[PDB]
Amino acid sequence: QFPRQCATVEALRSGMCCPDLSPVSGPGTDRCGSSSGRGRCEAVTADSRPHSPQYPHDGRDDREVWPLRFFNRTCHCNGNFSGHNCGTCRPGWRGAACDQRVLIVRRNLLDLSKEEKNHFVRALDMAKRTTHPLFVIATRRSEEILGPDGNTPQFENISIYNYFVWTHYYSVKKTFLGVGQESFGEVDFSHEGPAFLTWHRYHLLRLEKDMQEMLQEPSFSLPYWNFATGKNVCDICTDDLMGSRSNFDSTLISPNSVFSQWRVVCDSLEDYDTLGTLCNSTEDGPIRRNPAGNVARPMVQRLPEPQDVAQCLEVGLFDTPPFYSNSTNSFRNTVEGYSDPTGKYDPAVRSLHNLAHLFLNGTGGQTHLSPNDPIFVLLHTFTDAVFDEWLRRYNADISTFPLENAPIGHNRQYNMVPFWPPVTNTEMFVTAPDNLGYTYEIQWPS
Ligand SMILES: N[C@@H](Cc1ccc(O)cc1)C(=O)O
Ligand SMILES: [Zn+2]
Ligand SMILES: [Zn+2]
Ligand SMILES: [Zn+2]
Repeated sequence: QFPRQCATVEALRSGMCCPDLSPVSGPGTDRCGSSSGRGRCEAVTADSRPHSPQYPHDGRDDREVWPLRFFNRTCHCNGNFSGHNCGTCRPGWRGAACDQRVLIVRRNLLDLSKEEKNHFVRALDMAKRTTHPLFVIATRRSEEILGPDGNTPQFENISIYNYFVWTHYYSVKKTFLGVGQESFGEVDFSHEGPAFLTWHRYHLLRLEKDMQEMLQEPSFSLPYWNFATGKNVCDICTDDLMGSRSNFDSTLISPNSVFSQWRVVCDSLEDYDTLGTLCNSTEDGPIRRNPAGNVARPMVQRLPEPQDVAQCLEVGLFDTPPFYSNSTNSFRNTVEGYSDPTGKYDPAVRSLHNLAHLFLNGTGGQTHLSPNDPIFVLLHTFTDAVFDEWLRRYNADISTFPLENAPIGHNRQYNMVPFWPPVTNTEMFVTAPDNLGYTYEIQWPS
């Protein structure tokens, strides 16, 4: 979503989100940091190629051809500068001139020290409470974007972690057709499609950078959760980590974990699809979690098994047609978890990433809401680690990633929704240690 600078009336009608960085001579003088060498305001590149027929309603949704329904001018930064301003560096780079290489290691959460574990938890909690310095979030769609009196832009501040929750939600939201109409649900800009891995890759990358600056610890790194242990229990659901089960309510978090204080955003789906609003920054109920607790669906009461991971890393093609949740022999669908680990589709199966989510039987198992459970972060860094080792192993072969006729949002050169500045699936489809400034301290079953 957009920087405060662009959540204006002036920017929203220029269609230009190109804020100043060091406005030496006054407003408009140093857009994208062109006083220094750092970048320029420029036309926006966005994918025009067609998408799967599954989504009929082109013309209705503001996530189509993202981000062109809100802005047609963006900053493009030079070299290894990056950021809405070109005010910072590309991932893996720091310094005033973005020429000092940095490499951070995402470790297994259970291998961290007592003080590392505790630093992580309170960082999360701090990110849940601290206002995001950059981004605000839209409470209404583009029609009512400038509010009732056409001169009050409908954006709210929001905490760092809730932004993480909100962007995921905005990408899964249903298409509003009109009051009295039934909203459209066969659309997911981040799941059931080849953008699933790269969307969630950047998602994590933006939370990590935000926490790096909130803590001002450039080396801060997001640990991972090896959820592929075949276990009957959540081995990170302890009070020093992500919170044990409440003894007063089997679906709540132990009051001795700070996460029992957290209150969720984006739970009022009935309001969003009825009135046409969007998730705002007003928190509601608490997190709901009950590992293994879904007695109604026994498939989901046990986590994936270590081989499940070893089998999916042998699926050689990244994705296969129709590039959807029912593709066979697609690595992206296998580790997403709509096929079994060998690649074989079945509408009943749930493996790997999906089954980790379902196992929680709670807030973490509902797509519009699962980031509210901070196990999400650990759940997707591990999903990303598997992605990263597939990229190492098959030499980042993006040939199977379709350029056309993926479900809308999942074409290879689609700008991933709603990240800003616009960033494509291709930009994330690279091995992370050499290109994105991070690596995984991890070993793989064989
Ligand atoms: N909804 C998925 C699982 C899932 C849940 C929440 C998510 O955020 C993502 C995936 C399923 O049908 O198995
Ligand atoms: Zn350019
Ligand atoms: Zn997701
Ligand atoms: Zn997920």
